[PDB]
Amino acid sequence: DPLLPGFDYLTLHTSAARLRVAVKGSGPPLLLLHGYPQTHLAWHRIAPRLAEDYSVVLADLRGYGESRALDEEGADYSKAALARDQLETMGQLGFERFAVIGHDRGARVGYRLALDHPQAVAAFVSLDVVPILDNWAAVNKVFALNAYHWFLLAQPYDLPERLIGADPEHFLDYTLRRMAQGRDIYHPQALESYRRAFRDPAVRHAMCEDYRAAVGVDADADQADRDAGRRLQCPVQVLWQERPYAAGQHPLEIWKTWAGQVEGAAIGASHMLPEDAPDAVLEHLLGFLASHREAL
Amino acid sequence: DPLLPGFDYLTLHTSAARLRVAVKGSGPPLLLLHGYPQTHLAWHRIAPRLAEDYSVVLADLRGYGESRALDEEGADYSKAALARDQLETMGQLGFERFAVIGHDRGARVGYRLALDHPQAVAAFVSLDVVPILDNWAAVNKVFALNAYHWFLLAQPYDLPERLIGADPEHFLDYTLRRMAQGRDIYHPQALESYRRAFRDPAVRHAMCEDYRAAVGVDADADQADRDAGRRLQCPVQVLWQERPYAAGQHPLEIWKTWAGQVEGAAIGASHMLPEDAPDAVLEHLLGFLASHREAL
Ligand SMILES: [Cl-]
Ligand SMILES: [Cl-]
Repeated sequence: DPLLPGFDYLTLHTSAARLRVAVKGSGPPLLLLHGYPQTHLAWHRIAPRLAEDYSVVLADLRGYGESRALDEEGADYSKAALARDQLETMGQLGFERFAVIGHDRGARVGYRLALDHPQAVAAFVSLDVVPILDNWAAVNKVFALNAYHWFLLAQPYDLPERLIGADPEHFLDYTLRRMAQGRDIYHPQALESYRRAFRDPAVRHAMCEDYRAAVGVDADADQADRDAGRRLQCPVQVLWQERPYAAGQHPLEIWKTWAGQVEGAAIGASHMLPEDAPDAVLEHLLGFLASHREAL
Repeated sequence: DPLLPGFDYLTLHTSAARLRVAVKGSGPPLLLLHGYPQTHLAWHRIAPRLAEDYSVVLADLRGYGESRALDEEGADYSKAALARDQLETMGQLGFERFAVIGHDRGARVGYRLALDHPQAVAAFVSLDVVPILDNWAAVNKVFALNAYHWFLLAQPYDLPERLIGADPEHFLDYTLRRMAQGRDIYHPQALESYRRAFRDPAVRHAMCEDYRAAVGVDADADQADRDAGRRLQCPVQVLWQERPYAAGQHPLEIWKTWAGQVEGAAIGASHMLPEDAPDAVLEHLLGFLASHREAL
């Protein structure tokens, strides 16, 4: 089967970025946002099916893949900035209000977009992500061992850039295998795209900047919303990895503290839901989008 | 001033290691144990003064500096194994019972030695270290950011070896500056010795193995002692960095849960007490050793 058949590849010029986007379909708009260390190609098992019924927009996050900040010295890689990129992207394409489906860092862009710009987000789906404020509250020995890179990549410039940049393909391949729990989920051609992006020192730097923002400004934004009692205003679906969750850490429970309309389900796969469990994800997504068709 | 004037450099052949040792003095024996990413030369501002009144033994920990495990494929780098190296070292030199002064990883060797072999340890001094069990209980977001390397270096073989090995001098120099809080504390000739050790891939691997053991077997040993109610049997002194401590985390408080005879003081310096605050350390050490002369 070919990758993203019928998708039209665009480069959008926005106020602060040059963004790679791929689009297909007609009907209500959906924006799909990948995570780390990937690109929009992570959606290749999901996006074709959705494009049969919806307007589907796939984007590389600022700094990832083929998307770049225009300021290559000191750009803002906070989730708030990347959320504004999404508003500009969808606006240019003709959409002022749209559903957002995110995985990993893209879910973090997505919920920040929903909180900051509730008029723009019709529905939100998180694939195996809860807000960073909740993650930081969960840090203990096992968390920090499991997610050591959250701490490495957030160290001050240029410590992690120097380490991860020495043998970029080794580190990329190690990371993808680990995130997949050793499962054979990566299409060899999607892999080459992830590899080429990671060989670019600007991409690696942007990734570090994402992780620095997660520690700092992104967490501060989440706290300000929590302080204000601000919640997502749209229907929310969370699809999470089947694993044990400590008290207070179950993703459905967490999302119910951030939104009044929440549903979800466990999926028996790795964290890499788009590539590992696309049929299960599709079944849940299609049902959610159909059930909230009025919201769209 | 010359480095370690009058110290006699030896290589000891023990059951499991070839150990670099430097000795000077006469009288009651003291064993001084450096930490990461250093060698016995870290004691150069302290050991000469002590050798005026005591038998002073400086050792490179197994795998650090010029000390090596005989098994270079699968050696044991647990604190228990390095504690046995100390028993063999001091025994070969003519001492069955001795005081131990440790800094950083060497304090961790030291307290494990005192717990496992209480008949051998007359007195114990910890420079800015508490037991690893207590450290792990303290892990939160800020701990993991500050001490990110505790999590990096404990990742499975050969992830951290690959990262830290790419540009060893960059990583060593970064780490030393950070641990010193930017203070100009490293004698340029001691530095060259730390650098040469870190350029050896076997040393870097042994360091990773230390950090892996800290997560695993070392913590398990501490828990077994806590479960058994086993405490250090000798007088203990702890000299700690002056900084705020959360409830339960003050080093004097912690050591009092591990030993019935504890004293200590705060020192206004970085974590690198031997090099940063040698006069303050000496004043406290000399008074402690003199006050417990009978124990010796
Ligand atoms: Cl994530
Ligand atoms: Cl330590």
